[PDB]
Amino acid sequence: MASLTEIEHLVQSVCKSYRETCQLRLEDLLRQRSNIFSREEVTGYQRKSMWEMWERCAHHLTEAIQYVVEFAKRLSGFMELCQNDQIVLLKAGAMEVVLVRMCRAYNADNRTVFFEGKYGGMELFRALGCSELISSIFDFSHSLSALHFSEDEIALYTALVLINAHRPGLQEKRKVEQLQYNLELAFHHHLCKTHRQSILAKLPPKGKLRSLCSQHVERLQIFQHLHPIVVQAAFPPLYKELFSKILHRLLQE
Ligand SMILES: N#Cc1cc2c(cc1C(F)(C(F)(F)F)C(F)(F)F)CC[C@H]1N(C(=O)[C@H]3CC[C@H](C(=O)O)CC3)CC[C@@]21S(=O)(=O)c1ccc(F)cc1
Repeated sequence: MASLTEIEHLVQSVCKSYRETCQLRLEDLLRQRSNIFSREEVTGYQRKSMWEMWERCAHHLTEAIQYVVEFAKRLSGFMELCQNDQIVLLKAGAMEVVLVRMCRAYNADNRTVFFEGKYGGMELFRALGCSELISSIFDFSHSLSALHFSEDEIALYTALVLINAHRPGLQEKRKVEQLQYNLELAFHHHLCKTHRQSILAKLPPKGKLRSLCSQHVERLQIFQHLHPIVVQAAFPPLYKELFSKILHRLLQE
């Protein structure tokens, strides 16, 4: 099954689907690299209350997950799967996809990330009381930056992050296995064609993305225990559903 011309067609539709569902244009993120938060602005973020910062971050994460849901809906084969499998894949992989896409908003030259209009370092997020998780996320973005990914490479890699046939809870394992295999062929074909197969050994282990998501859920549980009414009243419904239905509505649309 699937010939060379069909593999190349898959590469291009995956790249198109990714281009259409990016929250931020890479050119826009690059043109803003000089717009950095001043010492006073950083101090203002640090002085914000823990709950205020958590709410802002969960709001920005919910917006980014919404673009990832749209990427999945445009991904060839995803809407053909059953609703249980579409939801199992989004619950386990949407945050992993946001974690990979985030490297585009990262600047390795000064170790800053784009956040609310400007670039700021790790210290911008000190009010979260997450410094170990923040460090891991900045290290993961730093390690993806060292690979110099093209946009097409991130498109093929993130499709594979999402279409993972090993996720527990899949009712039609074989249909997801088939789609994962076609996407693997498309990614390796594109790497072979562009002389970029050397990145294969340098891609992060799958346990690394799993560990970052687990840490996110653990720090959220700590925060929700101390501020349960804040989570209930001011956190986005889609965020609580994924990390603490909305997904069923987004997938029907
Ligand atoms: N709620 C949140 C939350 C939200 C986000 C991240 C982490 C968390 C946590 F939770 C954590 F770490 F636990 F996961 C944190 F840190 F707050 F605790 C990392 C990805 C980031 N992000 C992006 O950089 C986007 C991704 C999509 C991309 C595109 O589609 O083009 C544009 C850039 C989405 C939200 C955002 S953020 O900007 O609020 C931000 C927050 C902390 C940080 F260390 C760096 C950035």
